[PDB]
Amino acid sequence: IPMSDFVVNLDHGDPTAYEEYWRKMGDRCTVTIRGCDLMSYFSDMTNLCWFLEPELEDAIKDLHGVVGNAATEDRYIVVGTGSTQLCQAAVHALSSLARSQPVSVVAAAPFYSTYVEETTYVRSGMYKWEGDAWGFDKKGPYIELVTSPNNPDGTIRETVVDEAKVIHDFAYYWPHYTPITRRQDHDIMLFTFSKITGHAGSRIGWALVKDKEVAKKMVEYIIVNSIGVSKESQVRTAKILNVLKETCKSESESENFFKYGREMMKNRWEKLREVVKESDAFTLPKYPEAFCNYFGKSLESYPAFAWLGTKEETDLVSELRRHKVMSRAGERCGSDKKHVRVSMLSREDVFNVFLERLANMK
Amino acid sequence: NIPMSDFVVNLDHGDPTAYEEYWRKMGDRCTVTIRGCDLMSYFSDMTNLCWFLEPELEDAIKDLHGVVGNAATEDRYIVVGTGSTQLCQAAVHALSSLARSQPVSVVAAAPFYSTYVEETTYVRSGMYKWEGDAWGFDKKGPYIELVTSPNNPDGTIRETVVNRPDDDEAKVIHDFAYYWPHYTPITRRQDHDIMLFTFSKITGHAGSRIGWALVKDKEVAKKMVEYIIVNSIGVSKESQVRTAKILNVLKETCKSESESENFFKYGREMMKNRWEKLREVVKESDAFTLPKYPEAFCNYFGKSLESYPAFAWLGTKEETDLVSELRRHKVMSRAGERCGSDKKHVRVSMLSREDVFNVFLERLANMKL
Ligand SMILES: Cc1ncc(COP(=O)(O)O)c(CN)c1O
Ligand SMILES: Cc1ncc(COP(=O)(O)O)c(CN)c1O
Repeated sequence: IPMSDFVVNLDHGDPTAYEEYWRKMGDRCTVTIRGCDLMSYFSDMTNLCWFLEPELEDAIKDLHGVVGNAATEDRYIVVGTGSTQLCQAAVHALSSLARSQPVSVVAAAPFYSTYVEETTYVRSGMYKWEGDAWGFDKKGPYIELVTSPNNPDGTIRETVVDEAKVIHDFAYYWPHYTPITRRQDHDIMLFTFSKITGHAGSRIGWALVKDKEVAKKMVEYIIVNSIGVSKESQVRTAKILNVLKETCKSESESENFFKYGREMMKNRWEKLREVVKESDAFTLPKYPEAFCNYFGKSLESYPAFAWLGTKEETDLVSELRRHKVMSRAGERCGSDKKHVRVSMLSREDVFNVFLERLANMK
Repeated sequence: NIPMSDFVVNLDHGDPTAYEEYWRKMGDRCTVTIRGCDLMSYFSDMTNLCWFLEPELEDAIKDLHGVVGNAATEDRYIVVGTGSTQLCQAAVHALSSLARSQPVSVVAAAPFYSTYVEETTYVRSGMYKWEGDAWGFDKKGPYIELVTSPNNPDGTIRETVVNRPDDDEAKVIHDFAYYWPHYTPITRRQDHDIMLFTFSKITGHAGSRIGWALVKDKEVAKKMVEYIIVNSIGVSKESQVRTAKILNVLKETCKSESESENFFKYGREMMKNRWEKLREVVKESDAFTLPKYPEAFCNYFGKSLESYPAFAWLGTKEETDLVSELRRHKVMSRAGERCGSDKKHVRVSMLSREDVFNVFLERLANMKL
């Protein structure tokens, strides 16, 4: 079997890039759970989010503290089974408190394809996905989704359209990906564990929510949806997240996660960048340089996804399938046939194989 | 310093803390160890229809049913979900999806599991409508029937009740969350189209958030899976690995003839002890009723024996709101009106800690007196 017939799967952003890193960290990352632990449905009935584990709460807030990307004071924390359940909890919670329904849900194009799935699959009478925000005019209550750094195109975003409301999805707003220009302080701020460290099968995200009443409804949603979130997932995320925090007080460019992650993304993007340059069809986006409060230097953005473009009237997702490279169709993301989103967080060898095949075609 | 007369006894939720002592005394053999680089990927197994299902856990489920003998696992799919809670919704969603017209009606024989009302109501879906009590139901069209046996709240063994053909557009979901030897005799190896189980209610590990569905129709199975994908991109990996570990111990325990090692013996002995106690109180009390449960032959234990369900369905001949009366004694339970019954019953959980159970018995004897 040649590495011409091997399918390189860069459609999903399964973040496996980070595995060797975590392997190396050895015995301190380990989580030990005994037969009788984590048995109860409840964590703490004193918290608005009663199914959130204290060690995890502390870890989340400590971590936004050391990095300085989001405000965690005077606001409620809600955990979900990935940020996926969290964005839907928020949409359901904000829809519940709107004067009237359906509430229009929009996001600037190109947007995170999954959003169209999340807002469409249960055929709920509470909210209606209304496509691109730029092209959104419609009256009545709406919710805007703002992914920054964006998915697919990695751009830094702000809103674009008075009681209607907004959700900020800052899943990729970490120092290894983009500079920390500012400590965010918005009404609803969504984060995901999978994207910081690569632990995607842990299924953990969190929401920082200012409005007390929105936090309450997100919670109710989750309780009816899954009665909360895996305790052991939460205890594990805590340990890894704590280790990541101890890692920040290190000079080692192989211990310090954010200086490990960032170098890797730089190395990966500089490589992809050669390939694209010495090629006649392709186009990557241009990323402004910006000062980083965390790193204390002025540096470039290296997004988890490459928005791969074509200048010629090709149907770019299909061409890549033909060379055994799965990508995410641009049409899926409110773009056009000339664009693909390719994951930049795969393993070394897969990424290389991907570059190799990107060179070896017309 | 707070008198025990101020202690609230919460028998409303069914938090199964009864089983902690047992798992503690099992010690290290139960421990689960997970290293920094484990379980990182979204995917478990791209071969399986449910690609987010950990093989260690598929094996455990299949093994456990193999041994207990309560459900058929052959020639069908296994869909893991975050609790049985996510799985029933996935099922109603899947069967509705595959229906000739929507909304599909969703009914359940009363008394029924209250949380069903919220689960098929909270997102105001176009695909299905909650139609309440299945008894005498004949709204013409596609319908799903929920059959929970042993039932919640009343412990009853159940079969479908709306049994018009409505041909092939009559669908059924079986919730066998309490069909285990420590609660009820295993009279038949269940072989229905959709069978749900929850890890919570076997061993008490409720915060693990683990249930599974045994699904015959692939088209339904694939739809449950797609619902879970969008809903939550699968189920916590470490939850799955930890559920498999303890399930496996549970299984090892089954050959043990020690009354205190063997889960189902211990489990059963605990339930019995508690129902005997509660039954004494209701007997000597003046105003209380309790359901009668037939004796039946258990294929697992090989003996004819009683059910001791996880919930007590407490009633009153008297004309009072029983949920209110218990509320005045700092005993919380689940309103019978919430389960499609009347003010004269409430559901109380038999699965609390030993001390809490006892304070409730103490209080129960002191009632109306
Ligand atoms: C914009 C965006 N939102 C959310 C998700 C992550 O959701 P989860 O943590 O539920 O996997 C991703 C990919 N990890 C994403 O790119
Ligand atoms: C009938 C019934 N079904 C399902 C649930 C189990 O749900 P979960 O998977 O959320 O523990 C329960 C609570 N044990 C129940 O009583």
